[PDB]
Amino acid sequence: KADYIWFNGEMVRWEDAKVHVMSHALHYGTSVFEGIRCYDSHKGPVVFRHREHMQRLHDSAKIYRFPVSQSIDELMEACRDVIRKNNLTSAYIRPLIFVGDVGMGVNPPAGYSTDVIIAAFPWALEQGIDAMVSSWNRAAPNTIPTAAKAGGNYLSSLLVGSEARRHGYQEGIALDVNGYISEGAGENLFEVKDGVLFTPPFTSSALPGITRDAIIKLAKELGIEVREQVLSRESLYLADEVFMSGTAAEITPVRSVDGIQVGEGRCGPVTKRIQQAFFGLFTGETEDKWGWLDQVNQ
Amino acid sequence: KADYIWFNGEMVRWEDAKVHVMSHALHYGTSVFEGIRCYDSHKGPVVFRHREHMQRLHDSAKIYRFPVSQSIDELMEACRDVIRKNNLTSAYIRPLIFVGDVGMGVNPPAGYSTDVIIAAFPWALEQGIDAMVSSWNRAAPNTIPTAAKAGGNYLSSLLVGSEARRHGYQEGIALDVNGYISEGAGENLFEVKDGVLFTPPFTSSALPGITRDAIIKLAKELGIEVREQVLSRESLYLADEVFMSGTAAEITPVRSVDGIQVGEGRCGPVTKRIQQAFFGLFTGETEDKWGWLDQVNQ
Amino acid sequence: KADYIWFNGEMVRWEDAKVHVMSHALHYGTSVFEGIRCYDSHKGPVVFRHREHMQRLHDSAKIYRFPVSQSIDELMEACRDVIRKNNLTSAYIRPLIFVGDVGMGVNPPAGYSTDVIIAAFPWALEQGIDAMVSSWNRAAPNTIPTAAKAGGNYLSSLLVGSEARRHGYQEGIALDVNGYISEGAGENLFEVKDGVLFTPPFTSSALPGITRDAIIKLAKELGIEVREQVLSRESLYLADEVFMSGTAAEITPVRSVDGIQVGEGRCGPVTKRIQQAFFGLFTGETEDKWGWLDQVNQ
Amino acid sequence: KADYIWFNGEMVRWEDAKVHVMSHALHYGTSVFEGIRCYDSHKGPVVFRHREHMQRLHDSAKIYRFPVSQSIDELMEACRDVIRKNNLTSAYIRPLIFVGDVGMGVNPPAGYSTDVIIAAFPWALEQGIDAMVSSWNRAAPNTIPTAAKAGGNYLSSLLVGSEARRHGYQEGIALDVNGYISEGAGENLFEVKDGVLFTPPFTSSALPGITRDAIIKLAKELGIEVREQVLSRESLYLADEVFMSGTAAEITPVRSVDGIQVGEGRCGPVTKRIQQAFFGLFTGETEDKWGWLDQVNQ
Amino acid sequence: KADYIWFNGEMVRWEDAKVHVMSHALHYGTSVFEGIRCYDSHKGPVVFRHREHMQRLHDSAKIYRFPVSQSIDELMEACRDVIRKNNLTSAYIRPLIFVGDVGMGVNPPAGYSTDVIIAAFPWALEQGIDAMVSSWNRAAPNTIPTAAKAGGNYLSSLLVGSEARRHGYQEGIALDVNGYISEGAGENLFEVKDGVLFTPPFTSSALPGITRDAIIKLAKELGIEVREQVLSRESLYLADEVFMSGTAAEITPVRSVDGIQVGEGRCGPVTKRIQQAFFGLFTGETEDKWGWLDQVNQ
Amino acid sequence: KADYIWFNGEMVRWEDAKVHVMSHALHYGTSVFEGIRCYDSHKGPVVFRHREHMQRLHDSAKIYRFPVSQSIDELMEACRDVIRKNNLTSAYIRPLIFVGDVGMGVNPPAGYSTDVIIAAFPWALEQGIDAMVSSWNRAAPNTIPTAAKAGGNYLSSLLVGSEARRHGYQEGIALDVNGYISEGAGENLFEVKDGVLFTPPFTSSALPGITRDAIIKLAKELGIEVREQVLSRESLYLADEVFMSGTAAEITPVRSVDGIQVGEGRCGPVTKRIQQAFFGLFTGETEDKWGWLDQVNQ
Ligand SMILES: *Cc1c(COP(=O)(O)O)cnc(C)c1O
Ligand SMILES: *Cc1c(COP(=O)(O)O)cnc(C)c1O
Ligand SMILES: *Cc1c(COP(=O)(O)O)cnc(C)c1O
Ligand SMILES: *Cc1c(COP(=O)(O)O)cnc(C)c1O
Ligand SMILES: *Cc1c(COP(=O)(O)O)cnc(C)c1O
Ligand SMILES: *Cc1c(COP(=O)(O)O)cnc(C)c1O
Repeated sequence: KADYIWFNGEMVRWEDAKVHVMSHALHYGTSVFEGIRCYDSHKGPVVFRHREHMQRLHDSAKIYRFPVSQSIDELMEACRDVIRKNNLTSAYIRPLIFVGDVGMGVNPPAGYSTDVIIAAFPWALEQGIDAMVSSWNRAAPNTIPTAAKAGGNYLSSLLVGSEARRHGYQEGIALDVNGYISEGAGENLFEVKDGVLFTPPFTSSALPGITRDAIIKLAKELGIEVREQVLSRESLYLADEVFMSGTAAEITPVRSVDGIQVGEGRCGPVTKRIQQAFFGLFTGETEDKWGWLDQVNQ
Repeated sequence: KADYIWFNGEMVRWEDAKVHVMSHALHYGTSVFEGIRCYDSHKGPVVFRHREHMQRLHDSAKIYRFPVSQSIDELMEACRDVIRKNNLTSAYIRPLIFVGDVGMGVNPPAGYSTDVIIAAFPWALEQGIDAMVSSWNRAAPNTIPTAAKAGGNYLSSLLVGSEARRHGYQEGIALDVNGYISEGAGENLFEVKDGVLFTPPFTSSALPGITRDAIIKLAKELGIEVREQVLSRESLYLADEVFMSGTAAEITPVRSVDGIQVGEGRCGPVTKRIQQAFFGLFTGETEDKWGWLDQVNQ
Repeated sequence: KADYIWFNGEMVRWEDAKVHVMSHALHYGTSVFEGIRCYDSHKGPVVFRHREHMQRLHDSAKIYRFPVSQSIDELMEACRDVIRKNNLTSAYIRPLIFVGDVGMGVNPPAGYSTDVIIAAFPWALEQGIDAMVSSWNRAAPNTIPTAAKAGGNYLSSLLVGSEARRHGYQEGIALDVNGYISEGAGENLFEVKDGVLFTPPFTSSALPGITRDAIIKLAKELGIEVREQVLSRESLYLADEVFMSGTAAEITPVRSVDGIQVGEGRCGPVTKRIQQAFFGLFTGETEDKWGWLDQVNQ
Repeated sequence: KADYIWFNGEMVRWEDAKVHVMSHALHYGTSVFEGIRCYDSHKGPVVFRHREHMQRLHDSAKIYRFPVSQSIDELMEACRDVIRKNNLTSAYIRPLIFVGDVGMGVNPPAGYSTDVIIAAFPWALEQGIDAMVSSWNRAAPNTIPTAAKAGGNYLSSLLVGSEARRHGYQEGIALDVNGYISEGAGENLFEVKDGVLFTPPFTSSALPGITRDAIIKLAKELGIEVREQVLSRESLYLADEVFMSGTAAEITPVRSVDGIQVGEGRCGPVTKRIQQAFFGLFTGETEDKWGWLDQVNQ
Repeated sequence: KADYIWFNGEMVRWEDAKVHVMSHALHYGTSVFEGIRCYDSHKGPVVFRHREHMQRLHDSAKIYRFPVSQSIDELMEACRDVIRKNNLTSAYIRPLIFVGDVGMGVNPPAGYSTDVIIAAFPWALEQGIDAMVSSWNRAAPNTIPTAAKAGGNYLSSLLVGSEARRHGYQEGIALDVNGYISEGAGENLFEVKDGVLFTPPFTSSALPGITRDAIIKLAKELGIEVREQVLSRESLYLADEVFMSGTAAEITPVRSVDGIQVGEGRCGPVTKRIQQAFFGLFTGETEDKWGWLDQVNQ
Repeated sequence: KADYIWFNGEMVRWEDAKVHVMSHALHYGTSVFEGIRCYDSHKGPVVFRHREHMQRLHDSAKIYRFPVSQSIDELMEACRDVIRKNNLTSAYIRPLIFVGDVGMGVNPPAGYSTDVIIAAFPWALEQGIDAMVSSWNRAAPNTIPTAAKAGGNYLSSLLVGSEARRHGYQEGIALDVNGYISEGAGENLFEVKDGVLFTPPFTSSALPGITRDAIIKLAKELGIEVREQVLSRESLYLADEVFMSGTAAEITPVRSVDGIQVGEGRCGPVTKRIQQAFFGLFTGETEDKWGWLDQVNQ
C-alpha cells in the first residue's frame, strides 16, 4: 500500500481508486498488465528496463485489440510521477490496462476506451527452493496467446502454483501440452548443464520474459554459451543447475525438483556468476551497456 | 442497469457497488460467474433452471478452490430478493464470485474469503445468423478447465467472437486443438443431419451448457434421436440444420457457415420444433416435467 | 475401356475424350469424383445407391466451392445413358468434376465453370486378403477435408497402398495422426469382436463410405449390434473378424494383419452373413427396403 | 499462352498438347511440378536457379516413386529449348511430370512410365499486401509429404488462399496442426525482429522453397543473422517486418496481418535491402557467386 | 510365499525356481503376465474368470509374437494344480511368460521358446482412498501397446504410483497424452454422475480390465446405465462417486481427488450396490449367469 | 559366454549367476542397464568412454529412484576386474542394476536394495544396410522417460526392430508421435546433406547416445558443421548420406530407406571421414583429446 495511484491521468488517493463491480475485466479477464521494479542504485531510484515493459504492455493490448490512448512515453512519465509522488526509492510498479464499465456483452461496443491504472508500492535467493512438476499443462499454442501478459492467463498460474504449495513445495514447473518443459507458474526456467545455459523457446508456451532476456544478454557478456531449445522433463533431473527468473522473483535458484536434488543441492556456480552480474548493475560494478537503468528523477 | 445489487449479503444501491482497483480478479482473471434468466410466464416471474446454475457456480469455484461462504439455497434466495427488490419480471441475472482486495501475489493468502455479487437487469431467432469458423482454437484439455465458467476463460471467447464480427459475420465457431468442432464463441453448437440431433461432447473443450442440457432432454421428449459425439469441421457444410444454444442466445439458428448456406438458408424444421417446445415452457403449453421453472415469489 | 464417354452433355467417342495438358486439375489435384457400380440383377441392370453417390459428388464440390451446372437428376440420367449407350449390364461408373483449362493461378478466376465427365466400363472375396499397417498416416482433421472425395486426396491412398504391395501384402491399413485406426488405403474398415460390429467414426479421418453406410443398415436389419467408435491398433490383432468395404472392393474379408492371423484365418461367420444379405439384394432374396436399386431402363 | 510445348521429347503446338480424360493424374492428383522463372538480364535471358528446380522435380518424383526417364541435364536442355523456340526473354516455366493414361487403379501397373510436359509463357511491391491467418491448417508431418511439390498438395493452398481472398485480404497464412506458423498459401514466410531474420523450418510443414534458400544465402552475404526456428502466431503481430517468398511472388512484403499493422505499414528496411540484393543479380550489381544464373543461349 | 511353483510343466520347490541373470526379460522387459484370484466360496475354492485371464495372457504374447507352446486349457489345468498342490483356498495367482536365456540381441533368435511360470500365494473398503492426478502421462496410442499386459509397461505404473505415495495419497490417476483420464496406476477408473456409470474406453490408453468388464456386465444386470466414453480431468471433481477396479484392488472407492472431496467423502450408493453384487457371487446371492466361477476341484 | 560374472561384489562362475523367478525386474521391467565396449588398442585393452557410461547408469537409476550402493569408481573397478578375470581384450560389457526378489507389489518396499551384475563377453560397416521406417512410434515425451536406459523401454525397440527384420530389412527407423524422425530401433540416427551433419534432438524421443555425443565432438574437430534439429521423414530420401550410431553398432552406414537408395547406395564420404577418425582412436592416429580411453590395466 501507498498513497496516490495514477488513474487515467489523475493522481487519485489510494482509498478513492475504485471501479464499478460491473467492469468488464472483473467478469471476463479482459485486462493486460505489467510487473516493473524500481531499484535504489548508485545513481538513485532507477526503473529496470522501463521502456521494454511499457512496450510489452502495448504489445499485449495490441494482440487483444484493446484501445490504448496513452503513448509509451506518456506511460513512462506517469510511472516516474507515481514513484516520486509516493516518495518511493525501492518499489514494485503495476501498470494495468483494463476494459471497464461498458456493456455486459463479451465483445465491447465499438468506440470504447480502456481504463489505465499505475500503482506502485514498497518492495530465498541463496539456498534455493524446492520445486515440483505440476499435473496441469500450460496453454496450447493457438488458443490463448502466451506471449501476451493478460489477466485471464493467470488462472493457469494459479492452478500450477497452488498445487505446488499444497504439496509442500515453493513453486511448480509446468509442461506444455506436448510434455516438454514450459516454465514455472509465473517465471521463466533456466538449466545449466556442462557450463552451458539452456532455456525453452517461446513456442514451448513460455512468456517472453524481460528478466529472461536480460539474463541471456548478461550470460553472453560473461562468455557463457546460451542455447534456446525445447527441453524434456528428465533434463531437470540431469541438469547441474536450475533457476527461475522474473521481475518479482529476480534470479531464484532451484535446489531440487520432485524431491530429486539438483547437483549438490545449493546455488550453483553459474547461477552465482549471473546473480552477481545482475545485481552488480545497481552497484555500478556491472556496466549498463544497454541502457537498462531509467532514472526516476530526470 | 437497475437499482440495488446484492453485495456480500447487503442490498447496495447500484451506484455504490464498487471494488478497489487492486482487486485480485481485475489483474488475474480470478473470478467465476453465471448467466441466468428470469422469464415472465403463465405463473409469473420465473427463474429458468435456477438451482442448476447456482450448482455450477459452486462447481466452478470448487475447481479453482475459491472459498464460497454462501450455500446454494442462500444464493438462490438472494437471487429472488434482487429480482423482487428491483421490480423485475423479465431479466438477466449475473452472480459473480471473485477474489477481491487481497495481496498482489498470484496465490491468495490462506484464510482469505471471496466477494460475491448478484446483479440483475431487464432483458434474430427466426431468419438465422451467418457464422464463420475462427482461426483461433479453444483451450486444450488439461490446461485451463473448460468445464468451469471462469472469467479468465473469456479471453478466448473475445478472440473468437471479435474475429467473426470484424469479417462481417454474427458469430464465430471455434475448433479445438485437434481440429474438431468445439462450440461458438460463447454458446454450444448443435447439428441436425437426417432428423438426428448432434452435439460435441465436453471433451471437445465445450462447456457443459445448461441450455444445451435442456435441449437434449426436450429433444428426447419429442422423440428425436440425440448423438453426443465428436464432429468434423466439414460436417457444418453437410448438415441439414445448425443452431447455437446459450442462456443469453437461447436457441439461435445458423443459416450459413463460411459463406456456405445450411440447407435452404432459413430456420429448419427440427430447430423449429425444439424452439416451440422450449418457449412453450413459459406459456404452459410444454409441461414442466423436470421442475425447471423456479418462481420468484415463493 | 468402352465406346463413348459423357463429356459436358455430349456422348463423345472414348478415344476423342481429351483435355489440354494445362488443365488445372492436372497440376493442382482440383477434381472431385465418385465410384458407382451397376449390377446385373433379377430386375436387370441396376445402379446401386445411385442418388446417394451423385449427392456426395455435389457435396464434395460444395466443400471446395467448385461450380456445378448439372443437377443431381441430370447427372443421374446422364449416367444411365452412358450405361445404355455402351450396352453395359455390369460396370463401374466414374463421374468426375474437374477444373479444366483455366489460368495457371491456384485460385480459379471468378465466373469459371467446371468440366464434367462420366465414364463407365465393364466390371479374393471367399478366402480373405493379407493386410499390413502402413507407416504413413491419413490426413489430420482440419487440413485437407477427408469427407470430400477429391483427387488430391489420393496421394495418400497411393502411399499407403503401394507400401503394402511392395512388402507382399494385398492392402495397407492407415492410422490417423493420433495413432488410431482410420481405414484401408481406399476402403473403410470393420471389426467383429464378440458378435459386435465395430467401425471408426468419420473423425478418425475415415471417408463417409456409402458401402460402409449400407453395411451398417443391413447389420441392424440382421439384428447385429453396431458400434461406431475410435479403435486402437491392437484391436486388429484381438478381433474375431476384420473386413474392408468400398464400391470397387464391395465386402473384402481380411484374414491377417501384419502377419498375425485373424481368428482362424478365413472369412468369418458375421462377415458371411453380411455378404449374403448384401449380394441378396441383386437376387431378390434381400428386400430392398431403402430404394437402393435404381433401374437403368426407365 | 504461347506456341509449342515440350511434350515427351517433342515440341508440339500449344493447341495439340492434349491428354486423355482418363489420365491418372486427373483423378488422383498423381503429378509433380515446378515453378521456374526466366529473367531478362544484363547477360540476356537467364533461368534463375535452373538446376535447383530440376533437381527438386526429381526429388518430388522420387518420394512418390514416379518413374522419370529424363535426366536433370536433358530436362534443362528441353527447358532452354522451350524458351528459345517460343522467343521468350521473360517468362514462367512449368515442368510437369504426371501419371497418364494407365489403368484406373490407384496403384499404377508395374512397368509404367510418366508423361512429361514443359510449358513456358510470358511474365506486393513497395506498399506490401494485407494478409490473414487462415482457419485451415497445413498437412501434418507423416501424412502427405510437404517437401514434395506435388499436384494433390494444392487442395490445401486452394483452401487457404481462397478464404483469404473471400475476406478481402491478398493472401492467407496457414498454421500447422500444432498451431505454429507454417507458411503462406503457396509461398514461404519470413519475419524480421531486431535486425534478425526468422523463418519456419521444414518441419513446420513448410516446403523447402528455392527462393527461400536464395534469400537465406543473400542475407548471410549482407551480414544479416538468420534464425531458422518454429514461430508462434503472435510473432506476426510483434515482428518489425514480414514478407513472403516464392518463384512467382519473388519477395512480397506484408504490411498487416489480421488487420494489425506490421511496424509502420510499409516495406521495411531489411526487406528492402534483401530485395535490392536479389534484383541486383539481374543487373550485375550483385555478383552471382553461386552460379544461380543459367544462360538460355548455350 | 508357498511351496512349489509350476515351471515349464514341472512343480519345482519355491526355492529352486531360479533363472539365469542373462535372461532376456531381465534386460529388456520382454515378458507378459497375468493377475488372477482364487476365492473361497460357497462352492469351495474358485478361480474368478479363469479362462478370461488365460486368454488375455495368450493375447498379450500374440501382440509381441512371443511363442507359447501351452494351450489355454493346459495353462488352466496347471493353475488349478498349483493351487491344490500348495493347499491354497484363497490366493493370488501369477502366470508369467518370458523370454529367457537366449542371446543378448534385442530380437530373439528364430526358433526360440519362452519360459512359463505359474506362482500362487495366499491372499479401500467402505471409507475409500485419497487419490491425486499424476504429473506423468500413460503411453501414447501407437507406441507400446496398452492392451497387452507386459512387464515393460509397468515402468509407467511405477512412476504414477510412486509419485502419489510420495505425496501422501494412496493411488495416482494418470491422464493420457491428450489430457483425458486414462486410469489409475494399475487399475481401471469408474465415475458415477446422475445415477450413470462412466468409464474411459481402451483408446484412452486404458488396459481392457477383466474386473472392469465384470463390473460393466453386473451394472447392466442391475439396470444401471453404462457409458464408455472419454472423460475430462474436471469430471473427477464433478462426479458423485468414483472408484477403481482391478484383480488385486477389486472395487476400491475413491473419496477424494487432489484434496477435493467426492460427494460426501464416503463410499457411494451405486458403488455399494455394485460391490454387493460382485461379492455376492462368492456367497451364492448373485447368480453366476456367465460362468465366471471355475472350481479348483475338477 | 565367458567364465565369471561380477554379481553384487563377487566374481561368480557364469553358470551359477542365477536369480529367483519372482524377481521384480522379470515382471515389471524394473531394471537399468548399459552397453560398454572394450577395444584392443595401441595401448592394450581399453574401455571406451567408461566413466560416461557408468555415469549414465547412475542417472538412469536416479530417474526411477532405484537405490544404488556402489559409486561410479567402484563400478568402474569392478568392470576392469571382469575383463581381466575373463582374459578379454575385445569385448562387450553389460552392467545391469535391477530390482530383485522383493514383494510382488509394483512399488518396492521402503529400504530395499537393488541387485547389480556386470557381465562381459567377446566381441555391414563398409557397404551399408537397408532400413525401413517402422509403423510403430517411439514413446511420447512425458510417459516413459526416453533419456533413461531402462529395461522396460525395450518393448519398443523389439517392435520396431522385429518388424524391419520380418520385411527383409536390417533395421527399422522409428518416428516419434508427431511424425518426426526419432532414431533406429536401438541406435541414434544421423543425416548428411550439403556437407552438413544432422541429428534429432533428445526431445524427438531419442536417447542421449554416448556414441552419438562422440561423433558430434569428432565432427567438430574435423571442421564439419553439426545441426541438432527435428527432422522430417522425407529428409531420409533427400539426404546425401545416412548412418546409425551405438555402442554395439558403432557407425553403421545406411544405403537405402524404404527401398529408396541413399545417394549412390554406398558408404558416403563424410561417413567415411568420421569412421576413420573414430577407429583412429584405437590406433593412435586420432589423438584422444578428451580422455575417452580408460586403460583396463592400471
Ligand atoms: C510476467 C511473467 C513472467 C516473467 O516475465 P518478466 O518480464 O521477466 O517479469 C514469466 N512467466 C509468466 C507466465 C509471466 O506472466
Ligand atoms: C456460459 C457458456 C455457454 C452457455 O451455457 P448455458 O449454461 O447454456 O448458459 C456456452 N459456452 C461457453 C464458453 C460458456 O461460457
Ligand atoms: C471412395 C472411398 C472409400 C469407399 O467409399 P464407398 O462410397 O463405399 O465407395 C473409402 N475410403 C476412401 C479414402 C475413399 O475415397
Ligand atoms: C512452390 C512452393 C513454394 C515456393 O518455393 P519456391 O521454390 O521458392 O518457388 C512455397 N510453398 C509451397 C506450398 C509451394 O508449393
Ligand atoms: C492388470 C491391469 C489392470 C487391471 O485389470 P484386471 O484384469 O481387472 O485385473 C488395469 N490397469 C493396468 C495398467 C493393468 O496392468
Ligand atoms: C543404448 C541406446 C542407443 C545407443 O546409445 P550408445 O550410448 O551410443 O550406446 C540408442 N538408442 C537407444 C534406444 C538405446 O537404448
